[PDB]
Amino acid sequence: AVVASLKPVGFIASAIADGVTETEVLLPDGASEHDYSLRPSDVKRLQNADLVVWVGPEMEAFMQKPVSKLPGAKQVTIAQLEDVKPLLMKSDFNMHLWLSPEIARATAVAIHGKLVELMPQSRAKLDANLKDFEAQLASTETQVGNELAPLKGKGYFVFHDAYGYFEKQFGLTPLGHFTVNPEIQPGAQRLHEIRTQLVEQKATCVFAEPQFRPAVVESVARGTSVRMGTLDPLGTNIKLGKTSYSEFLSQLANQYASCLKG
Ligand SMILES: [Zn+2]
Repeated sequence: AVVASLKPVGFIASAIADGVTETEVLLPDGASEHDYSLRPSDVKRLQNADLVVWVGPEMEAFMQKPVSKLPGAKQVTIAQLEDVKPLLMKSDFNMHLWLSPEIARATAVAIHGKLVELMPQSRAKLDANLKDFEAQLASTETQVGNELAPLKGKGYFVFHDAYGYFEKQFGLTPLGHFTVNPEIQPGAQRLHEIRTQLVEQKATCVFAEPQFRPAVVESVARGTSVRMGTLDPLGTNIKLGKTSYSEFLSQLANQYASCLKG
C-alpha cells in the first residue's frame, strides 16, 4: 500500500494509486496533525509500505524517525520536493501544504514517478490516473474560485492557522486565527481582543474545527452578530478514492461559504 501521514495527503495518493495499490492513512479521523504519537500498528503499516507520503519533519515530526529508515525510493517528503520548495509561503514556512492545489500537483507528480519505478506493470494506469487527477483538479479550482469569489473581502477568524495556501489562492481575507498551534490555549486576554477585532473590523464569521471542542470559539462569538461555522482541514468525513482530493477542496469551499454567504 501507499501509506499517507494525513487524510488529505491520502486523498492525493488515492487519486494516483487508484486500481494500482491501496492507500492507507496513519492519522486517524478526529486526531490533529499537531498532536499524535504512532501506535504499534501505525509503525507496522509504515515499515511495510510500498511508498510513504508525508509533508515532512517540520509538520509530522512524530514520524521522522521511521520514515528515515525507508529507502529513498519508498518515500515522498512533500516539503522537500524540488517542485515544492519554490511554492512554500512564509509563516520559517507554513507547512499546511495539502491545502495548496499547486503543491498537490507536485505531490501527485512525485507519487506517480515513484510508483512507476516500483510498479512498472502499472505504468499505463498510473499515467491515466495522473492525467485524470490534473483534469479534475483544474475543474475544481475553477469551481472553488467561483464559489468563493463573492466572499472575498469578508472578514473572519479561523481556529488555527491551517488555511493560508487555500485562502491565498482563492482570495479569501481572514482577519486572523485563535491559535497557531491548536494545542496551545489562546488565553483570556487574546480572546477578548479577538472579539474586539471582530466587532471593530466588522467580521462576518468565526470558525470552529471538528478536532477541537468549539467552546472557546463560541465564547468569543457570544454577544456579537458574528456567525459560527466549521472548517475541517483534514476532510474527516470524506472517504479515500479517485476524486477524494477534489471532493475535499469543494467541501472546504462549501464550509467557508455556508457561513460567509449573505
Ligand atoms: Zn494544523
